[PDB]
Amino acid sequence: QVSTEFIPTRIAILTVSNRRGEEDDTSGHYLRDSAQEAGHHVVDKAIVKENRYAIRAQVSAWIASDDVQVVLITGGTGLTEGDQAPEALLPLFDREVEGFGEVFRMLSFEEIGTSTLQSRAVAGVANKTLILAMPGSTKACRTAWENIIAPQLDARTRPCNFHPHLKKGS
Amino acid sequence: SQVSTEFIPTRIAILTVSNRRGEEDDTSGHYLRDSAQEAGHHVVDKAIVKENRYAIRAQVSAWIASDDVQVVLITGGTGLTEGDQAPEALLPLFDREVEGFGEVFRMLSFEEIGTSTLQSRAVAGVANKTLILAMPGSTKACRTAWENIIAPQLDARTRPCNFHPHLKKGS
Repeated sequence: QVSTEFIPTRIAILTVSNRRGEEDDTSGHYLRDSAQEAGHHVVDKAIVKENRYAIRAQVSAWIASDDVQVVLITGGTGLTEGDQAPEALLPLFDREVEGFGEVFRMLSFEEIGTSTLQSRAVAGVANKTLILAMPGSTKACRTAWENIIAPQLDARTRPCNFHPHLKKGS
Repeated sequence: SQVSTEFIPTRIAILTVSNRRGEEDDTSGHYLRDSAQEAGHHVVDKAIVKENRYAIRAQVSAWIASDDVQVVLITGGTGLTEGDQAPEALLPLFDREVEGFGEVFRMLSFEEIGTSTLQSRAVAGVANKTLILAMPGSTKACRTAWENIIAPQLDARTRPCNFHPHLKKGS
């Protein structure tokens, strides 16, 4: 249930962008730096285009892996044709974690108001791999990381958190 | 529409879904590989995975997204128990279902093996212009599917129409 100690988790980070490469992947860099600073282990990282098959390929590999416990995705949750992260990912879930999108939208409403409507953040679990998909904006990633994700990936957080139920290595 | 005068090879990946069988035991996958090669197609990849939806999704997703794989042939895991996961793995990955494959296969199978046909759930779909055909683990079932359904539809010469015009173009 609740650990006396912090327990590093193994995290993979996906950026979904048509144009950004590693050089200007500001949100992916933020997430990687923030995860490492908190003491987690970023075991893999990729950037893919706004393509549902590319996303499914990379996320399916991490879902099936022995080592990846958490997947963070940034980008592709918007409302236009090319935004495909929810379309890609929802079919891969065993269960949806409805609380992630809801709390994210609640906290975002406070920070950016009605613009919260323009994103479709979503989370789920597949093969005991937690999948968290958030907007491409670094500001959004910060809100999600600081206020939702980091707390829930800390095995000490009360009354409960993800740790006990993440995929065991092996 | 669209019929070719010449045979045009397709690029095929073959998946066997089995807990126990390794390559030496893999009669159906060998059958599909050999039949595809004999017909002139190129088998560009082959894998064996356990009866695990995630392993199936990882491999089939890689092939869907690939530049080269136009057709995925899967054998195994279409039965009616808890451990058979091929349809459950695959259906969520499809853009569209190819309803005629399962239906024609079941017609042919009922004639061949009778009511035992009910014990399998053959299914096909397309994803990213990649044709995915999932058939039972038995070699007899693979022969019936290949000879009477799949080979003709993968032959660009087949009238009145076939898959060729619409499979994923190479880069």
